[PDB]
Amino acid sequence: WVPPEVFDLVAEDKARCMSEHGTTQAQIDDVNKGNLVNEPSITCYMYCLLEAFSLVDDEANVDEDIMLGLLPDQLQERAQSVMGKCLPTSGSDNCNKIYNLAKCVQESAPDVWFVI
Ligand SMILES: CCCCNS(=O)(=O)c1ccccc1
Ligand code: NA
Repeated sequence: WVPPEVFDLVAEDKARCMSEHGTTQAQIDDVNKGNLVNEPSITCYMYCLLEAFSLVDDEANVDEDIMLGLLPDQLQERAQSVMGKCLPTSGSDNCNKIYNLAKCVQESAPDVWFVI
């Protein structure tokens, strides 16, 4: 559901976050197909990009209002619903907190969790 207008705003941060964490495009494709494992090269990439968009703080606490405001109008109720279930985040470190969030979301509402 991501508009075009994100992808070029995000390009620099996507490239940086991939480089920093060893992330491949194939891993991103895999998450978008609902396949995610607790591998830092992908979990830290998701934290990296959330942080770039100001959607998480230094301990992976989610700014739910900012997150909702980037979703299309017809995804927002369902997104707010799943986030009521899946927040607050918890885990061993920032990457594992986002792994746990992604898992919770994909199990409960699997149109919501898309990774650029
Ligand atoms: C709800 C999905 C969050 C994880 N994906 S994302 O960081 O690429 C992103 C995509 C679109 C809007 C905001 C963040
Ligand atoms: Na890894």
